Amino acid sequence: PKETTIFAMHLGKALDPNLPVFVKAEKDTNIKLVNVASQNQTDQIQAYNLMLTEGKLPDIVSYELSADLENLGIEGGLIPLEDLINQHAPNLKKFFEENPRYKKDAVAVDGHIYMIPNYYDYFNIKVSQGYFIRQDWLEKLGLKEPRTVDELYTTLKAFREKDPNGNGKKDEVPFFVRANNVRKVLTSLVDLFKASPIWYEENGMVKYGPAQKEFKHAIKELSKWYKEGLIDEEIFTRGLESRDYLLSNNLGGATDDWIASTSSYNRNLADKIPGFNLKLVLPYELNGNAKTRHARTTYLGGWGISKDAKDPVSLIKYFDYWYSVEGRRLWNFGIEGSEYTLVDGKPVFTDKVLKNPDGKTPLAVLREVGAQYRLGAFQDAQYELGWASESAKAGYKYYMDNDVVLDELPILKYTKEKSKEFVSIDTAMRAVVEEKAQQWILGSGDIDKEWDAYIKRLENLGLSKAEQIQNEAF
Ligand SMILES: CC(=O)N[C@@H]1[C@@H](O[C@@H]2OC(C(=O)O)=C[C@H](O)[C@H]2O)[C@@H](OS(=O)(=O)O)[C@@H](COS(=O)(=O)O)O[C@H]1O
Ligand SMILES: [Ca+2]
Repeated sequence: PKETTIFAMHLGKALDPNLPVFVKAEKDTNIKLVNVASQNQTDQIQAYNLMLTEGKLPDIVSYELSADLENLGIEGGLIPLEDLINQHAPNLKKFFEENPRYKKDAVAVDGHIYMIPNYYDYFNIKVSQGYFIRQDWLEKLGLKEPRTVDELYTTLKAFREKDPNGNGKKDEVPFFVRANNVRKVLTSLVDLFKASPIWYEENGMVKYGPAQKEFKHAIKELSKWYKEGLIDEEIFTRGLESRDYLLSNNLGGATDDWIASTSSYNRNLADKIPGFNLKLVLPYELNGNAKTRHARTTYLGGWGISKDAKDPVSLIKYFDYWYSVEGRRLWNFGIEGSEYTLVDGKPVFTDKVLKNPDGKTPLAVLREVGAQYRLGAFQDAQYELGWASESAKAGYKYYMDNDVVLDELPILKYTKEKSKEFVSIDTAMRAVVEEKAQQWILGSGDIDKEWDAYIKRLENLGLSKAEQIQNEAF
C-alpha cells in the first residue's frame, strides 16, 4: 500500500476510498487513496478553490471543470502526462490511438495533456435527457399525447385541474425537473421552448443562449405556466430528490430528464402506483422546430497528477489501471458476485442493482458501491444498456432515428490568459441570468419591460468579449 492523496468530489459527495469499487482497485493497484476533500464538503467548486490555497497540492487532482485543470497545468501545478503515458500507460496509449476525438479532448492548447477526462461512451450513446409524460394520466383523462408546446400547455393544465391521481385533491405537479443548481433548473425548463441557458453552436458560430430571443420567449411562457401551477411551485428549491419524491407520491405528470434513470420508475413503482406509465416522447415542436439541445458532451471533468506527487510513474499506472479491461469493468459495473455476475463472459447485473428493494434506481445502487464515480475513466455504454429498461433502450434509438438531438459543443479550451478573461465575464453573466430568470419565472418584475435593460446589462459585463473568446476556441 502507498498512501496517495487525492482531491475528489462528485455529485456533492467527497470520494470515500473504502467504497467497494475503490477497495477492489486498491487491492489490484496497491494505491491507497486518502481524500483531502472532507465528507462534509458538498460544493465541489468551492472545495476545489479552497484546496488550491491550502499549501501542497494532493498527489492527484480531480475536478469537474477541465479548464481549471488545464490552467493549473499551465501554471505548473499539474504535470504533463503524455510522455508518462507513452512509457508506462499502455491502455491509455492504446485508447488515444483508437479514439482521435478523445485524444484531442485531452490535449491543452499548449500541446500538453494535463488531465485524463472522464469520458462518456459518446460514440455509442450521446443522447442524454428526454421528455417524459404520464401516459396513464393521458389515458385516464382521454387526452392525446401532446406534440406541440401549445398542446403540452393544454395537457399540463388538464393535469393540474382534473385530479388524474384520483384522490380528490388539487395536488398534481404537472411539470417538474431534477437539479442541484439554478443553471440545471433552467436547462430542463427552457429547452422546451428551444432556448438554452449556456453557450451553444449555431452553424459553426458560438452564441450565448441567455441573450437570444428564444430565451426571452421561454422565460415569458414559464412565468405564465408557473403562475398557473403547471410548473412545480418548489422548482428552484428542491434538490436531486425531486424526481423520487414527485413520482413515488404520484404527484408528477411530466419532466425532462436522463432517459435510462427516468425510464426505471415504471418497474420501480409498478406496485405502489398500479398502471404508472412515465413514457418517453419526442421533444415537443415549437413553430416547426422539433429539436432538443439535450446531449452528452464527450467528457465531464477529469483528473491529473500534481507537481507535488513524489511517484508520478506509479500514479500514471494507477490512471492506466482504469483503462484495462478489468479496471474499466470495475469502474462501470461495480463488484463481481455483488452488482453483476459474468454470464457468457460479460457482466449481467443482479437483482441488487436491477430490482433494489428500497426502490432505488439501478444507477443509484451502482453509485452507492462507488461505480460511475467521475474521475478520469471511460464509461462503457454496455453498463447503461445493462440496466436500462427495454423502453429506455428503444428510446435511445427513437431519439437517434428521428434526428431530434442537436450535438453539444465540444468542451472548449483556452490559454490560461484567455480562460481568466472568459471566466471573469462568464461567471458574472451567469449570476445575472440566474437572478433575473428566477425573478421573472417567480412572477416579480416583467420580462417585457426589463429585457432590453438585462441585455445591456450582459453587454456591459463583456458579452461580446466572451463571444470572441468562445469563437476563437471553437
Ligand atoms: C459522468 C456523470 O456522472 N454524469 C452524471 C449523470 O450520470 C448519468 O446518469 C444516467 C441516467 O440518469 O440515466 C445515465 C448515465 O450513464 C450517467 O453517466 C447524472 O447523474 S445522476 O446519477 O442522475 O445523478 C447527472 C445528474 O445531474 S443532473 O440531474 O443535475 O443532470 O450528473 C451527471 O454528472
Ligand atoms: Ca389529485
